[PDB]
Amino acid sequence: GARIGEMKRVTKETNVSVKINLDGTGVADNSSGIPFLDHMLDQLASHGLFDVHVKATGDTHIDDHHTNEDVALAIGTALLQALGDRKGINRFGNFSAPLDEALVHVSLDLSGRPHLGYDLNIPTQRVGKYDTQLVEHFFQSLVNTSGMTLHIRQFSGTNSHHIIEATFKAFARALRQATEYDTRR
Amino acid sequence: GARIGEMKRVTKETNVSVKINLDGTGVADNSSGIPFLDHMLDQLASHGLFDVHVKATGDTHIDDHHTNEDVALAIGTALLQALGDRKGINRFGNFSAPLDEALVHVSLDLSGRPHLGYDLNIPTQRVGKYDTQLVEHFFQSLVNTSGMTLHIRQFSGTNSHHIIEATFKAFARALRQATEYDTRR
Amino acid sequence: GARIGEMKRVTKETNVSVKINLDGTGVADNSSGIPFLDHMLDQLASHGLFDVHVKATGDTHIDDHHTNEDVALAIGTALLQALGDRKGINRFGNFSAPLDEALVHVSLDLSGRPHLGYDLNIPTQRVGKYDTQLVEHFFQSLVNTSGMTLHIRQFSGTNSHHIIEATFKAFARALRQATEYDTRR
Amino acid sequence: GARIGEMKRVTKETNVSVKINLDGTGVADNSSGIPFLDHMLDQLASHGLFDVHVKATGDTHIDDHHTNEDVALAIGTALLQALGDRKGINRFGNFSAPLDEALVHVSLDLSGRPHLGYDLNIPTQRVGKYDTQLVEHFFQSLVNTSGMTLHIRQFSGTNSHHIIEATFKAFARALRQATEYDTRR
Amino acid sequence: GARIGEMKRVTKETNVSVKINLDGTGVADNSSGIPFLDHMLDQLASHGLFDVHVKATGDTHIDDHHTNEDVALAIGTALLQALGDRKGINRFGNFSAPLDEALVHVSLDLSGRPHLGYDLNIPTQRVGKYDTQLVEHFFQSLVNTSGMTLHIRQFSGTNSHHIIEATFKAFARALRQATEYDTRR
Amino acid sequence: GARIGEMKRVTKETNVSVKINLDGTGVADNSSGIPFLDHMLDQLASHGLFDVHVKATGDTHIDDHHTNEDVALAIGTALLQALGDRKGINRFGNFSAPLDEALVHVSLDLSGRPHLGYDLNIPTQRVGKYDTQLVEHFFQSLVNTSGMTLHIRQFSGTNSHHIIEATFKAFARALRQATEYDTRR
Ligand SMILES: [Mn+2]
Ligand SMILES: [Mn+2]
Ligand SMILES: [Mn+2]
Ligand SMILES: [Mn+2]
Ligand SMILES: [Mn+2]
Ligand SMILES: [Mn+2]
Ligand SMILES: [Mn+2]
Ligand SMILES: [Mn+2]
Ligand SMILES: [Mn+2]
Ligand SMILES: [Mn+2]
Ligand SMILES: [Mn+2]
Ligand SMILES: [Mn+2]
Ligand SMILES: [Mn+2]
Ligand SMILES: [Mn+2]
Ligand code: NA
Ligand code: NA
Ligand code: NA
Repeated sequence: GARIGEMKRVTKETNVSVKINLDGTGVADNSSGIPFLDHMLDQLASHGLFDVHVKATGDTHIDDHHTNEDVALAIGTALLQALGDRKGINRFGNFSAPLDEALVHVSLDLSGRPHLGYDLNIPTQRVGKYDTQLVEHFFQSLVNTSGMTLHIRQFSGTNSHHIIEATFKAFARALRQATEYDTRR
Repeated sequence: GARIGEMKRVTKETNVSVKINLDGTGVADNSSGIPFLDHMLDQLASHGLFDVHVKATGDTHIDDHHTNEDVALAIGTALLQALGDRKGINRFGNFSAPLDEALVHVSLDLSGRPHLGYDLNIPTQRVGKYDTQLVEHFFQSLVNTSGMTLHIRQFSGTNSHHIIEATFKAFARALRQATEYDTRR
Repeated sequence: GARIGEMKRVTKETNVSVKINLDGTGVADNSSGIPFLDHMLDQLASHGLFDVHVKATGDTHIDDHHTNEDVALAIGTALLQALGDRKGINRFGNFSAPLDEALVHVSLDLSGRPHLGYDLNIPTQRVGKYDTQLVEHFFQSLVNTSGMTLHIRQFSGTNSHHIIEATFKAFARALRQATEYDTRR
Repeated sequence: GARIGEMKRVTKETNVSVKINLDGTGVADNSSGIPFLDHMLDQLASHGLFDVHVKATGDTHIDDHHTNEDVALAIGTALLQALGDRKGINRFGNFSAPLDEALVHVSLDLSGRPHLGYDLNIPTQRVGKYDTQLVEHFFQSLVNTSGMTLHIRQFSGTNSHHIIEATFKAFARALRQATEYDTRR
Repeated sequence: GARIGEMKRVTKETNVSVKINLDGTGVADNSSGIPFLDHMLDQLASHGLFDVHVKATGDTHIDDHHTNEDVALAIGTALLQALGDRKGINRFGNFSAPLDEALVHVSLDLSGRPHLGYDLNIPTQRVGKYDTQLVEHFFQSLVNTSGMTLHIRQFSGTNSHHIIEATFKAFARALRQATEYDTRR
Repeated sequence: GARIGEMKRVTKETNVSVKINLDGTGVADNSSGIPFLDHMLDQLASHGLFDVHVKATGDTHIDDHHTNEDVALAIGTALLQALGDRKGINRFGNFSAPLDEALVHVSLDLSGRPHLGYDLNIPTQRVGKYDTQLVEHFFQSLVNTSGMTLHIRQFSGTNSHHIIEATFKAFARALRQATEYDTRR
């Protein structure tokens, strides 16, 4: 059976629905209210081969912060539920993903203990309309509800879009590795 | 057949017995006379899926140095014997293992040529009763008798226990990769 | 209607049992297997007016790390259970506690989002047999399971025992304020 | 069917013939007119398990530059042709290869967009008769005709031969990974 | 006609008995109450070919300082008595002893004038339970009662046990050379 | 009962045959395919009074590296065989050899534990056709197969030929002292 986690949460500020299939085929279905975040969540599907369904509405007239945060929290919760007892999985994941001049390494452990190590140098404040401070907050919130150990280290990159997209590719491939089953155990 | 190496050696200072199964199931059986080293040798089993049997007695009333050294030498010798002609194996191993804020990369080659590259920053002198200088000596001695190329690089970490434990996890997973058989060749 | 939380957790490394009364009278009953942590948990009772009961055994022959962590994890969970729906409480707590030359400020929010801001300068590595790296790990683990926002800032201090004890007094008094009921709410 | 690419090109300066089998068994057949480059192309076969056939003649009486360049261009073209529509492959490759004191990480993406990130510190100007400036030009030209994203980062090394050879091992193993088929998709 | 010196001194703090044979065969019988010093005194015997017998009890419940000092004072006196009129001996001794990464040079003159030039950089405070400040005090006390000119210079070394042990190997070999007879004289 | 070691090793890269007599008369018979290494191996014979016989062919059309390494590896193994059980030997050797403006100290121990401490500053890249990076590789490979502790320290020198030759003279004289018998043992 496919490991599926879902979370729905409605607050005064946001309305969030997420479903994730750890054993998916790369189905991307992301409409967070934040177009650049949808593009990044798409990478999680096509590079991690997860099925990622995110539908969010929120107070984006204020800014994208609350939506960005609640989507990440909900994804963390869904990821945690889909993992179940976590028996038999690789648990650790590693990947360095280039995107042209950008190169980001992600190392993670599905440990049950939240920690974010974040070392990105994003040189512009907006990619499209997306506030680039929200990248760090996305991953911080995600590790907080999933209980993940997550390290993101930038080795190269000047274009903010490239840097952020490379981060999500490496994250997706590291998370795919960590969630996959260890054939020897 | 399982690739098993054993070494027994008795000196004036130490009495060392080691057995390693490269094709194990993660059986940990470590009583080196150094409780913190036993914990680290346990990681070698649970994360490398080796079967690791270490029984040592020694002149720990002086300090843990001679025991620490002779255990490492013996493990290196057992690892070398279990490897045999080394035909068909991956030979190289790579892994970055986080432990909370700690992150250590290990890259190794079962080359037949000993070399230790060691770049850890352990900020305290004792973890429990374990002298933290012995970590470097453990790996130096191990590479010396096994003929291993070994690189240990710390990217992150403040807690000495975390740093050392992350080193052993990454080592175990890199060594597992290097000792496993390459299915294409 | 006293707010009581309890947590038992047994692992291969530790056996931990904790009970905390947010509306206590300062009853301390702490036997963690780490005498200096017991002294600090006693401070939590007498300065926060909590009833704190901690009974733990663990692999202290390796070092104090696993016990220290699992005790803090359990206290964090017990604290979360005792808080219930969190209706009517002050939620925020603030206190600056001097201890002779030491002065530590604690600012915290029972927010549901874990974060530790930690800025202590403990100039020695051992207080008694207690590894001073474990202080930061204690609060980090506690915030992780309680979902607390916690900021610890040293304004003064040279004696390690003083710095750490001032931290626990300030934490105890800040948490007391936060868990107390807002009379206007 | 095996993914085979071939390129032949004759200019006033050079006569180049290359054939590559992405699904090979490690057959090395390299006679570029540059003995040290042949040794490096051999690594591509034995460590990448490609079948690599290179036969070049050229104006080496001037220097090795034109031959070095045209061999790399031709390899890039052959690699591109063998890849075809690139459906189903891993596409990304990662490897850190030690050679004694040397350690080089290679991260690559078969993206269709050429880019070389090159960070090697080769401390001598000649390895044998091979001008060490040609290493960078080899990879630059190769990425140019294959459309590859390629990052080469030196973490360690003092012997120029070791550094260069470690680069080619890591490249071969990263390229093997990138060209291999993803079993899940 | 073997040169044997012997000192016995009982104080409120320690009870010390030492016997040294300059023309010995390496018989070690050292029980100073300080295990690490015993290990070092054993090196004095096997590397200098002295017969070294040290028996001591002392207020080690305070620390090892008084025992360490009084043992060193007693050996120096015994060494002085064994040397007699010092006629015919080499008088000067020189040796550089490696111990793995450590390298210590000892140059000495059995001059009748005490002087210690001491240039060791011991990076940890305890080897086992042995306070590494006691190394300098040992040699300072020994030169004071023997009337020796002694220079100890560290050229290399990171492991504290190695540095100290290389120091005693080089001292023993330099002292052996200095106490041996000059055949032309 | 002369102590003689021999080693033949044939690889696809090199064909190496070495014979060494620890109790020789300085007979040199060196044809390694590297004329400058031959000159240095002649120094080993005349200054150490070893009989040194080296016959090698190899892929010197690539560069001198593989030949240089395999010759040193073989000499190290032959040296180890000739040493036998190592009973009665001095084991340690020390020598400072001037050559005009050059001055190099060699300190070594036939310990069974490989370590190279290497501190030479060779200011040119080629002595004749000999790549000066290969000097360090020669001694590193030799210590690895002989199990020698070896420290090489340049105190003076500007001419590369002088620096390297002084190194071989000091090494030859130090190894002679170490392999000679301790008359008192
Ligand atoms: Mn807000
Ligand atoms: Mn926020
Ligand atoms: Mn994009
Ligand atoms: Mn040692
Ligand atoms: Mn642990
Ligand atoms: Mn921990
Ligand atoms: Mn107190
Ligand atoms: Mn040109
Ligand atoms: Mn060009
Ligand atoms: Mn090579
Ligand atoms: Mn004193
Ligand atoms: Mn020792
Ligand atoms: Mn080499
Ligand atoms: Mn010459
Ligand atoms: Na979308
Ligand atoms: Na155990
Ligand atoms: Na060839």
